[PDB]
Amino acid sequence: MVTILILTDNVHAHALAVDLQARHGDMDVYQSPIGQLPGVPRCDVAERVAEIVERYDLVLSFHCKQRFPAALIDGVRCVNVHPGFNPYNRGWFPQVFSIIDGQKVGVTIHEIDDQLDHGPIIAQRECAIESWDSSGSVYARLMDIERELVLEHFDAIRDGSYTAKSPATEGNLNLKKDFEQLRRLDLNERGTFGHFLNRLRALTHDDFRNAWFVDASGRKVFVRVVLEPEKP
Amino acid sequence: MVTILILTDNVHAHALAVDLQARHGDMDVYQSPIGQLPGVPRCDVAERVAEIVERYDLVLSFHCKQRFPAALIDGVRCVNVHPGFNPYNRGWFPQVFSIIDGQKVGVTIHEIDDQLDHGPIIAQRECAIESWDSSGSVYARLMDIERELVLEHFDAIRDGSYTAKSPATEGNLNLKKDFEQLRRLDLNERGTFGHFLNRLRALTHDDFRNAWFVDASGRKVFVRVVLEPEKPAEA
Repeated sequence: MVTILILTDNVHAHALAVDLQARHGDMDVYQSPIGQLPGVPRCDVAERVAEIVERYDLVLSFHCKQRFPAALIDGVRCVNVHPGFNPYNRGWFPQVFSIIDGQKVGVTIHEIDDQLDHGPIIAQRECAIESWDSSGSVYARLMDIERELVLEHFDAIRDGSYTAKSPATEGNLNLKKDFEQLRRLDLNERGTFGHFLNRLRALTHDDFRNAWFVDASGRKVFVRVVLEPEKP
Repeated sequence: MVTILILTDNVHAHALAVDLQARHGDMDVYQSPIGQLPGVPRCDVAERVAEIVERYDLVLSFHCKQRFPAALIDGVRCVNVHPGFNPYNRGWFPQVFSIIDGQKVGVTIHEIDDQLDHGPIIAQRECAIESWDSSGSVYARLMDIERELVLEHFDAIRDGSYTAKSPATEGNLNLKKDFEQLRRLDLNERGTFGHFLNRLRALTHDDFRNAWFVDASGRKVFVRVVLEPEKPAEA
C-alpha cells in the first residue's frame, strides 16, 4: 500500500531499483532528462512536483547530485541513497577523495534536505579501503554494500519506521570541479611515493582515462595504475 | 669461409641468430649453461676456449652479461651486440635506467674487451624514449632496432671490414643489483610526480612483477603503470 518513485541515473542503482520493483510492485523507476540509461522512462523533477506529490508516497533517489525543489521535499517524503559515508566526502566520487585523504567511505541512506548529501541519516555502512585498492575496485564493493544495505533497510524505508539522526558535523563536500582539478598530474609537484600512489590509484577506475599529464613536448598522456597484492 | 659462433641467452636475439644462420650457413647458435632457451645447445665458454678458438673465425654474442675469458678475446675476433647506447647505461636493462636518468638508449655493436659493454664501437643507433613508454614498450622497439642494425652491418662484421672507435668517455655501468634495488618502492621516499612516474614506467614491462611496496601491515603489493598518449586527430 505504499507508492514509490525511484529516481536514478546510475546503471548499478538502476539494476537495484528494477529488483526492488519486482519485489515491491507499486513502484515506478525513472531517470532524469540527462540520464543515459537506454529504455528507462524520464522524469524532469523540477517540472513534475505536483504530479509526483499527488501520485507517490515516497521518492527514493540513488546517487542524486542535483538538489530537489523545496516544494518536493515538503510535499512528499524524500530519501536518497549516496555511495559515501556522510558527512565525509559528500558529493562527487567519495571513494576517489577518501583514497586520498584517509576518511571513511561507505554507503549512506538519508532523508533529503536542501543541501547535497546532507540530512538525517537512516542507515550507513563503512567500506574498508585496502592499500592495493583503486577507485574502481572500491566502487565495485560499494555497489555490493549499497545493494546489501538497501535490501536490509527497505521495509523500514518504505514504512517510515526508522528514527533518522543528523550527523554530528558538517563534514566536507566535493563537487565536479574538485574531481576535474585532481585529474591533472603536475609533473613538478613534490611529495612521497605513498602520496603519489594514492593519487594514481584514486584516479584509476577500470579503463577510464581519468589521470592525465602534459608531457615535456606538449602531448596529453593518460595514466592508470595496476595494483596487485601478493597472495597470502 | 668465415665460421661463426653466436652465443646468446636472449629469446629475441636467438630468433635473430637463427635467421642469420639461414642466410650465412657456416654458423652455430649456442646459449650459456644458464640459458633457459629450450632446444638450444649449450656452451660453457670458460671451459671451451681452446675448442672455440680452433673451430671458429668469429664469436658474435648478443646481450652478453658475463665477461669473456681473456684468452678467448685474444685468440679469436669477438663482437657483442648490446641493447643500450654505449657508453651510457652499460650493463643490465639499459632502457630501465635511461627511462629514469634521461640518457640515450639504443643498440650498440662493439668489439669485446675486458669490461662489460665497453670496447670499440662498430656501429650504434639510438631509440627515442617517449613520455608514455614503459620498459616493455621501449624494449620491443630495441629488438626491432637490433635486427635492423645487425642485418645492416652483418657483412662488415663477418668480414671484419669496419674501423671500430672507442667511445670518448667511460659513461656508466648498471649491474643486476642496481636493478633489484630499484624494485622496492619506499612509500616515504620523496621526489617529483614526474620522477615517480618515470620510476613506475621503468619498472613496467609487460606483466613482470618488478615494482613492489609493503604497506603498513607488512603486505607486499606489486605495481605497474599503464600510459596512453592522447590519440592524434585523424590523419
